[PDB]
Amino acid sequence: HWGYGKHNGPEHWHKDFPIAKGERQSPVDIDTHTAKYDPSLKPLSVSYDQATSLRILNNGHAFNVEFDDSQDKAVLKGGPLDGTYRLIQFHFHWGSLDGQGSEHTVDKKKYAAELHLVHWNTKYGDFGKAVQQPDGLAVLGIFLKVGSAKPGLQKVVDVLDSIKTKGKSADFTNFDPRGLLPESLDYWTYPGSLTTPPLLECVTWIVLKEPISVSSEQVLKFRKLNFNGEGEPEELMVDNWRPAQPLKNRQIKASF
Ligand SMILES: N[C@@H](Cc1ccccc1)C(=O)NCCOCCOCCNC(=O)c1ccc(S(N)(=O)=O)cc1
Ligand SMILES: [Hg+2]
Ligand SMILES: [Zn+2]
Repeated sequence: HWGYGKHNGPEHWHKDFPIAKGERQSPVDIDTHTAKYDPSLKPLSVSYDQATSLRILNNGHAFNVEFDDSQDKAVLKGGPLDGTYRLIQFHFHWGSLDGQGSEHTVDKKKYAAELHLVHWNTKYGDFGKAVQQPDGLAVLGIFLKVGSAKPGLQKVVDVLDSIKTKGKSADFTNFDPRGLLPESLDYWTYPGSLTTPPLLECVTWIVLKEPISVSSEQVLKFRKLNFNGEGEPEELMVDNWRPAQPLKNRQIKASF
């Protein structure tokens, strides 16, 4: 099926997922000179104090940290959003090299990784129904650059040994996501999609201006993961990102 290889790679998604060439994909290049300062845009409201992490899973394209979204425990509001969005999972996109990995680019500049915190609009009742709405999901995008280690990310890094192959999961409780946030909540927002099939166009993207720094040895551990399941040929989990798509008249608004 779909992957990042030269045969099932992004250039091919359109064949099974026609929406691949739609009007509101995901990711895009953020042209900061053409982005519109919108003063009407409110400050983002992140309440992750009550977050309930459960587990970490290698799903064959990335590793996901799942959160209990049975109640308004970890939410997102404000910004360009109306209503409350619940956090369900976070995952990353990284590269083979430090000079690539992020999905979204800023003035053509690519970061070494990209953190996506996924939220769904509670008014729709479940994740499943939210993916059928144009205002269904809200993803908080965070760039990672190589520098100094991120204390808050180490617990994740250390468990990676346990879920090296596809389909493996490990208990992952009491993980506090507040540790992955930059200092500033300045952002860019635009109407987009999911960056992996089924590439559904129900995402409001919120890309933070300020990048978090992680160390070289932190990113290195991401790179030791496998796309494959146990007892199969080893294919290192690298370059699990989608190239920038055409903006097509959409406008990118800045909160700053
Ligand atoms: N019920 C079917 C259709 C149907 C109906 C009747 C009979 C057969 C089929 C249906 O519509 N299923 C829709 C499923 O929608 C779920 C979307 O996929 C789930 C996993 N993908 C994600 O959750 C996901 C989340 C975030 C990102 S990202 N990268 O942009 O941050 C990328 C992906
Ligand atoms: Hg949708
Ligand atoms: Zn993602």
